[PDB]
Amino acid sequence: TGREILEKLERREFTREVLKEALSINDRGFNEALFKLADEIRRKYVGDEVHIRAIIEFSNVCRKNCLYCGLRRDNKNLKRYRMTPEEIVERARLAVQFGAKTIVLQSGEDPYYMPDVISDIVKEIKKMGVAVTLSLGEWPREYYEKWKEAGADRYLLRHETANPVLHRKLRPDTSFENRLNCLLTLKELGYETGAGSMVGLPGQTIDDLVDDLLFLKEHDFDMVGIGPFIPHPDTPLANEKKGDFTLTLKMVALTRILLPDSNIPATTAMGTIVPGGREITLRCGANVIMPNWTPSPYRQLYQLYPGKISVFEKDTASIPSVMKMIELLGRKPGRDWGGRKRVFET
Ligand SMILES: C[C@H](CCC(=O)NCCC[N+](C)(C)CCCS(=O)(=O)[O-])[C@H]1CC[C@H]2[C@@H]3[C@H](O)C[C@@H]4C[C@H](O)CC[C@]4(C)[C@H]3C[C@H](O)[C@]12C
Ligand SMILES: C[C@H](CCC(=O)NCCC[N+](C)(C)CCCS(=O)(=O)[O-])[C@H]1CC[C@H]2[C@@H]3[C@H](O)C[C@@H]4C[C@H](O)CC[C@]4(C)[C@H]3C[C@H](O)[C@]12C
Ligand SMILES: Nc1ncnc2c1ncn2[C@@H]1O[C@H](CSCC[C@H](N)C(=O)O)[C@@H](O)[C@H]1O
Ligand SMILES: CC1(C)S[C@](C)(C(=O)O)N[C@@H]1C(=O)O
Ligand SMILES: [Cl-]
Ligand SMILES: [Se]
Repeated sequence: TGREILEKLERREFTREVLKEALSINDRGFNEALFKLADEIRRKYVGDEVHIRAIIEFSNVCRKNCLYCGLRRDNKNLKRYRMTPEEIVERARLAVQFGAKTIVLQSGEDPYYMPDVISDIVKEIKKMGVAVTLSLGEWPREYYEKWKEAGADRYLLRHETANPVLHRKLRPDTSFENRLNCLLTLKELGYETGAGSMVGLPGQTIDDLVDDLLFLKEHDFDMVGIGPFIPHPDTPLANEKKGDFTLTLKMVALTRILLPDSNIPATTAMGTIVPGGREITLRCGANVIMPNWTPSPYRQLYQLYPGKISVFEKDTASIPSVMKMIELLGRKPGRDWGGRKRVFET
């Protein structure tokens, strides 16, 4: 019964069977109660502030060939671009002028910048008195150390899938063991570390999703980014099914219940599969939003998946838009950098 599962969730009995049953039950009443629980846990632990992370997708060059990704190296039907360091720093300054208190630098795994151009950019942005988050993929420990010395605060590296067999198949350049090692290194070096996963990957099962939740709980990540898999037409997975919004929303809600003091975004992928999907997610456990701050003409070239929102409006629309969103949700903008505020418990 759904009631018994909520009760166990409420009492923090986070066993594999409780999580599987939560993900397996499709009853509307159960789902709504689950979302309300997550919403309330969010409010009690991390409050009503929604933290804004302005993302600059500074290069769509990638050396890897992940099967799901539109930036995979085998995709010749994409115009590749690189922003200059000056462009990236000045675009970050514009976001800070617009009120962003974290700048996210995201790219394909593009060797050109690595490690020293990144270090130089990070130092320049840190002079602006904001947090800097990097999401550059897998690199040597030395690179991650140089970027931490340069001033980077956080690093996003979704674990993608905690099933090693499926991980290797979908990411043939690498492995779950390497992904995990990178995440452990980043934690050791003192980054706030973000993990997370896609929901609805071809071949991924409900038990796989459970394992993603247990993985997250085990490592106590500061941030958890979750969204659906969205097939991209220029990839091997073009004809596979998109991930289900509701199932993905349940993964966000359970992540909040399991990691009550974590930072959890309402991802752009949630708002791509369903109109208004970010706003729903912010009411089901999420507390972070990541407006796209990539300038034209590059913005439209950063297509990890199609339909990726926020492309036809002026490239300065997204920060204002998310501030309006936060108000109409009855929430507040973050006042500080929105680092994790751990609540130590039993
Ligand atoms: C807005 C709609 C429809 C509400 C509605 O239209 N219900 C009929 C009228 C109710 N009113 C009280 C306005 C008047 C009643 C007098 S009347 O004369 O109209 O019958 C309601 C119906 C189900 C609600 C979601 C679920 O909970 C799950 C979840 C819980 C979180 O915590 C917050 C997020 C989320 C997604 C909820 C959001 C929102 O809240 C929903 C969509
Ligand atoms: C960038 C330009 C020119 C002046 C400038 O370069 N301004 C730097 C401000 C730096 N900060 C954001 C750190 C100030 C924080 C002050 S505060 O008192 O908010 O703490 C200034 C002039 C008017 C400013 C907008 C309006 O105001 C309305 C609105 C307020 C929200 O709030 C943030 C978003 C928004 C759209 C603003 C963005 C930006 O800012 C604008 C465009
Ligand atoms: N087709 C697709 N559908 C939904 N999410 C996708 C996707 N392709 C990629 N992503 C997501 O995009 C995220 C950032 S990719 C850019 C950063 C870095 N190259 C990296 O791989 O970490 C990935 O972690 C993955 O979860
Ligand atoms: C490119 C991503 C999948 S990674 C990020 C920023 C996150 O979850 O941290 N959300 C993005 C999106 O949903 O488009
Ligand atoms: Cl961040
Ligand atoms: Se690493």
